[PDB]
Amino acid sequence: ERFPADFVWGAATAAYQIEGAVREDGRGVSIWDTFSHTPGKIADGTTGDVACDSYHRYGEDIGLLNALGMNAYRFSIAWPRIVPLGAGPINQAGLDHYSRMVDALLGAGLQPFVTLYHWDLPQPLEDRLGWGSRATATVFAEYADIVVRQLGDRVTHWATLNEPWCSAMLGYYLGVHAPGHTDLKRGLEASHNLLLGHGLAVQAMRAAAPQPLQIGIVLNLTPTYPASDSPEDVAAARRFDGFVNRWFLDPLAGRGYPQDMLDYYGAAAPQANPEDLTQIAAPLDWLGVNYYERMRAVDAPDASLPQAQRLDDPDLPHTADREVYPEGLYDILLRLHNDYPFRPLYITENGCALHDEIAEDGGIHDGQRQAFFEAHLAQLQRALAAGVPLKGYFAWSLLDNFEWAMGLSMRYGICYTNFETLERRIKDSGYWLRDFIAGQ
Repeated sequence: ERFPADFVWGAATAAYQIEGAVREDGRGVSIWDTFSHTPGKIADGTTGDVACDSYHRYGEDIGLLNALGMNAYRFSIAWPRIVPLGAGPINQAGLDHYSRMVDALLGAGLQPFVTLYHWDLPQPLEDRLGWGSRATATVFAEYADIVVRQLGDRVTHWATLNEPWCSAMLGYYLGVHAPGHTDLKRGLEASHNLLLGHGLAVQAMRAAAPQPLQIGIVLNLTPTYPASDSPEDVAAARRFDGFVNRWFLDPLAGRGYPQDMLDYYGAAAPQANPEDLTQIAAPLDWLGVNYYERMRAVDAPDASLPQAQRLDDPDLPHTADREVYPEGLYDILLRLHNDYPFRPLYITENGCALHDEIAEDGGIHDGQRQAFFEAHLAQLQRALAAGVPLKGYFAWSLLDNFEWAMGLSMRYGICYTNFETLERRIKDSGYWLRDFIAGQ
């Protein structure tokens, strides 16, 4: 029942989801500014123009982290504030802002865990094909160099990318995220250039750092299970597992792209010369796992690639947007520990969305979210007992925020955000986490 004494306990956010202040202090335009201002792309007509106003109110966010007794904060730096043209001169005012914020976090006893790329690509780079162009990978590494030079005296733990599968597949193939393209070949090309950017950035950061850094990447991983043992359903599960998980894990581990997926994608697969694969496999100091859900797969030959459909289980709990399956967290961690070389591991996101409301008493009675945390934390204890080298846990999210294509309508916070007044309030599940952590 006890976690290690030095375990990292945090909450996580991303810059475009919380900051607002989209035109302040020289910030450039990102693909998400363009996309959210495009009619019909966001479910509720909202944008990130204001969001939680955390560019101005980060002190309130620090107050919440302190009230919860956390010891770390995972947040992202907005590339458009640092290099507004994507490739070009730096904006010193952007770096100064994050320097102050880091000092405020350290002054409060909170370790910063910084994500460099959490989806807010500068629009000028997208005008030159975005992640469809190798040049974007090069200039991403330049941005990483710039930020580490100025903040790496104080921040040791850095992640290059958050969820490249989403950036590539939701942004360039399925069209539901920015920039909103709908082309498989472009999505797979983007996946390669994201991984190449990661590898180039790791090398650049190590050369630029004023002290040794602990560099990782953050992947969303979905444990996949066949709905039956038929050859068709087992193959569907392998395809889905390749599509989401192995496509990214294998090249990072020095194993190339998985051959079964290369065969399946055929001519749409990217051209990956061996020089690139060597860069992609740059050694990492940790891996971040974002865990939300499993996939129970059935063969779906008429469906779109990867021709696998989810088989809902109505007997399991559901949140506002997902099925709850805590045991999948144990399964995926054991798989990583046994089958892949990455260690140590952090859970860089885990959380749930509910239709939260303020009750008459003023609290938010989010019992399902409390139960969600309790069940997932129990699975971490099981993983630790099996020898998995897990070093921390970050709840998604510190506060309700702009949840991408769902807008302000999907509340994932442990703190409730009133989007009209910008007041934050701790939900009951946040008080449960506070008290659980204090007991550790």
